[PDB]
Amino acid sequence: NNTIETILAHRSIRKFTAVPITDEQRQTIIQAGLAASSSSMLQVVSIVRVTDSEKRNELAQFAGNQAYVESAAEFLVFCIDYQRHATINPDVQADFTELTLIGAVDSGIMAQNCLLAAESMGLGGVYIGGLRNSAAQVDELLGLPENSAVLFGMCLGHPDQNPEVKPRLPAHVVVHENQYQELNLDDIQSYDQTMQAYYSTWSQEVTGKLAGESRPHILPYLNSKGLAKR
Amino acid sequence: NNTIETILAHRSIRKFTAVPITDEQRQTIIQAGLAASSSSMLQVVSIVRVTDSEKRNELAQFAGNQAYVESAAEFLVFCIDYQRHATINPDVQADFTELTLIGAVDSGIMAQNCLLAAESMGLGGVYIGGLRNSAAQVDELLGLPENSAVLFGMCLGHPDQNPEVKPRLPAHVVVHENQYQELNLDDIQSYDQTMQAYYSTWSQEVTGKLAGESRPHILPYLNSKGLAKR
Ligand SMILES: Cc1cc2nc3c(=O)[nH]c(=O)nc-3n(C[C@@H](O)[C@H](O)[C@H](O)COP(=O)(O)O)c2cc1C
Ligand SMILES: Cc1cc2nc3c(=O)[nH]c(=O)nc-3n(C[C@H](O)[C@H](O)[C@H](O)COP(=O)(O)O)c2cc1C
Repeated sequence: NNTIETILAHRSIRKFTAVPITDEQRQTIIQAGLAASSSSMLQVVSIVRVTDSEKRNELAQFAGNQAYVESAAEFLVFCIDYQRHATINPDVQADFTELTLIGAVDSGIMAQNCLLAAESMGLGGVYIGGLRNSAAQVDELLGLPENSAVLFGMCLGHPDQNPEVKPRLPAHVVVHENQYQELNLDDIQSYDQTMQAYYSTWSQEVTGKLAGESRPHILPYLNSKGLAKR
Repeated sequence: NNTIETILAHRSIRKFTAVPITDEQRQTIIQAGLAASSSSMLQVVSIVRVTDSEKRNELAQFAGNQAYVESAAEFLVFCIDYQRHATINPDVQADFTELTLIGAVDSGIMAQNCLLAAESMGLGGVYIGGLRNSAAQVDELLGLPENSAVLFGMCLGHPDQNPEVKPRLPAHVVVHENQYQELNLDDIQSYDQTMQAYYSTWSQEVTGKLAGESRPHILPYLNSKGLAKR
C-alpha cells in the first residue's frame, strides 16, 4: 500500500527549494501529528512554528550552523509541555523523570506522524536534535516557561536533492525473541562493510562519539525548567 | 492520499480476534520500524518479541492487569539499548541523560512507524506504557543487560471492536507561532465539553493524576541499569 511505500522510501533531506508549503498542507501535517497516540491522553507536546526570519537565522546557528534550518519552507520545534497542566491546576507535580520520559516518547510519536504526512505529499524533511547543544539559549529565544523544555526541531520543504536510502542494522540484530540475545560481532562487521559501500567505519564512528562526553549540560538544563529532578 | 487517511483514522484497539499475524505481515511491520530516522545513526532501539504465553500472562499482570497484552497476536517491547555499543567498545559512557532522551525519542519514532504499518494493513494496536509500573521486574523477565532499559510495549492484532476517533486539543492551543503563547482557559473548557459529548472532565482527570506522584521508581530504575546518572 501507499503508507508502507512512503515509510520505506524515507531519506533525510537537507537541501530545499524556495517554494512554500501551502496553508492546507501545513494544517494537514499538524492534524496528522495531533492524531498520534498520547500517554494517558495527557497531551504533553507543544509545537513552536518559527516564521520570523531573524529567529530562524539564530536557530540555524544554535543547531550547529545547519543551513537548512534557515532555508526550509517550515521549521517546527517540538517541546515537552506541562505548563498547560500547571496553569489549569497549580498542584501539578511535573518534576518526576517519568513525565520527561513521556514527553520524549510522545514527541517522537507525534513528530513521526508530521514527517510521514509531509513525505506522503512529496515534501522532504529532517529532524534537528542539534538544538539541544545550545538548549538554554534556544529555550530563552522561544520564551518557553517553567515545566517546558526543547527536544528537537524539524525542517520541512520541497526537496532539492535525491539521496539514496541508508541501510540499517538487520532485523535479526535489533529484534530479540522472548529474552535478550548477546551480540554477534560478525554482524557488526558485515554492517560496517555494507556502510562503506554506501559511502572510518560505522562502529568506529558511533562508539567513538560515545567514548567522550554527550552534552553534559542537559540534566542541569532540564532541572532549571523544573523537569526530571527525581 | 492513503498515508494521511490511515494516520487520521487511528484509534487504540484493546480487543482482538484469535487470528494470527502472518510472517510476511510481521516482517513488513519490523522493516517499517527500521526505516525510521535515527539520532546520529546511533540505532539505540531494541525490540523484544514475546511469543512465550507464560511470559505474556506475567507481563499482563505487571502492566496493571491489561488482558489485551495476553490476547494480542503480537506483543513487542521497545527498549533503549546502549549495550550493543558497549560490546563493540567498552570505553562507551552511556550514563548521560542526553542518551536516555535520544533513546526515548528514537523509540517513539520507530514504534509509530510499526503501528502505522500495521494499521494500514487493516490491523489494530495500542501502546502499553503500563509496563513501567513494574519496570525492574519486567526488565529481569526479558533478561535486559546493563545499558539497556524498557520503555513501553505494543499490542498488535486483528480488531474485534470499532471505537470512534477521539478528539484532541485544537491546533491553535498546541501550535505556537514564534514564541510560546499563554493558555486561554476558555479553550480548555471548550475541549472538556467536546470530550464530555464523546463519552469528571478531561482537564480535572489528567491534572488530578499529575497532582499525585508519577511512577517515582523510574529514575532509580534507569540508574540501576546505568542510564540517566548525570
Ligand atoms: C507511549 C504511550 C503509552 C500508552 N500506554 C497505554 C497503556 O498502558 N494502556 C492503554 O490502554 N493505553 C495506552 N496508551 C494509549 C492511549 O491511552 C491513547 O493513545 C489515548 O487515550 C488516545 O486515544 P487513541 O489512541 O484511541 O486516539 C498509550 C499511548 C502512548 C503514546
Ligand atoms: C531526534 C533526531 C535528531 C536528529 N538530528 C539531526 C540533526 O541535527 N541534523 C541532521 O542533519 N540530521 C539529524 N537526524 C537525522 C539523521 O542523522 C538520520 O535520521 C540518519 O543518519 C539516518 O538517515 P535517513 O534519515 O536519511 O535514513 C536526526 C534524527 C533524529 C531521529
